[PDB]
Amino acid sequence: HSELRKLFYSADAVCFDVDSTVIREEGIDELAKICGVEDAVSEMTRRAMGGAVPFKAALTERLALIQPSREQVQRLIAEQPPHLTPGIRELVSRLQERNVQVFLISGGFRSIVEHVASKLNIPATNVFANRLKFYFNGEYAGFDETQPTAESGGKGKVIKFLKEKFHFKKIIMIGDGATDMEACPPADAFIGFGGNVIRQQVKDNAKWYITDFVELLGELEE
Amino acid sequence: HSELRKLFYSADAVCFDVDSTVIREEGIDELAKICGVEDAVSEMTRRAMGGAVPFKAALTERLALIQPSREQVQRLIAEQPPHLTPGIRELVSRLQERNVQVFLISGGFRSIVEHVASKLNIPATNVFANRLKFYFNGEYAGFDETQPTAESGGKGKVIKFLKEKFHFKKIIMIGDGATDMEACPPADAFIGFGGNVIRQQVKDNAKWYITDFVELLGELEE
Repeated sequence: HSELRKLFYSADAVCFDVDSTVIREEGIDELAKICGVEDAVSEMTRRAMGGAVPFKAALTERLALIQPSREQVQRLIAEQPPHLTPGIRELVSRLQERNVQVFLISGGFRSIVEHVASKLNIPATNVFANRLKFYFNGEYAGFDETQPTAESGGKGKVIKFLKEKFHFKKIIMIGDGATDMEACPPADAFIGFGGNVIRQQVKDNAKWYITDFVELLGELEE
Repeated sequence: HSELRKLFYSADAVCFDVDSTVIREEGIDELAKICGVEDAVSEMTRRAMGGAVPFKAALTERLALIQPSREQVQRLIAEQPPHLTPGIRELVSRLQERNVQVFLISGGFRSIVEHVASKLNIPATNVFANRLKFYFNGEYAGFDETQPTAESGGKGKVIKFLKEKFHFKKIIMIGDGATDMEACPPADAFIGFGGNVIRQQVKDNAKWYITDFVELLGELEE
């Protein structure tokens, strides 16, 4: 490697997804374990490796199986399961003094990915996670179907939604798997993360890879 | 009272309609007010006159403009704007005691009628109404579109489900409008109330019509 200094310098805006990337654990699964469907959803997710049934589809099932209450989601952010990864926190901290815009694009729910984006001074207007719906009686009522990250290609769309609006110069994407690596083309660049989860799909096969921000906080601290 | 004696006990169950009958106040017009959007609404309810039901979409437009929040309605419920009709907080009990099962029926949000029930000692299982949806933030999302009271003539689609399920063979519906009377052919005996609103299209055309409620309770007292 040699293009990690300038590459990460000529940047104008960078963004990464929450699940297993900016957060150690998985929102959906950490949200199911609170119920009793951990085993189900977890397998329901990993079985959804590639384009095997669009995202929107599997999202409803996996969610219909869960049926989370506002109370539940309100007490998760209370037991604050989302844990930041060893690096990230700072990596973006010093990235804000550089004016370089930072973003969060996860298949998760802002109901949560928003609390995460707080430990990091990232305004909510820079978050992109489908939303959860509830009844005044505090009971699962589905999710917002008009959310770009609700179905496949979602992540790579929100990015473009950003270029045809912010006219950026260098936009980088960092995910913990090809499950969203295919967004580099829309964007201006990508980095596969693997500190919490590897997956060959991104491991050996991915330009500018990485594992654990710390094990790259140096080339950055340089 | 000529032959109304048969009705009112010696019946089975009497489903009351809340808007304009069990409560003087309006279910939605009252909400559009705490939403800072009354008159805005008070002009949509104009050309959309009775007998003509674009409905559902008519309710979605009307709610689309109000956009209530779990908090906003919460503050309304906490302000208890609804005022039950004089002879109800007492007459409702005058049938339950006689082991008669009373039911509240509406198309104006369950978040309200539930308290209406709870403040009338009417079971929570005997309240059918529309359900609004909110986001974690509490913003407006929509409403249950499967709920019976969603589409036109739903007043009956339920008055009929309450039969194939509980069986009553003698159920009465207390209403004030043509939609309350329109559930009669599907239901049993219908009594029109007008202690809040008259609505000629149902007064001089529907059999059995009482002006006040106390002029029905203070009768079987001797």
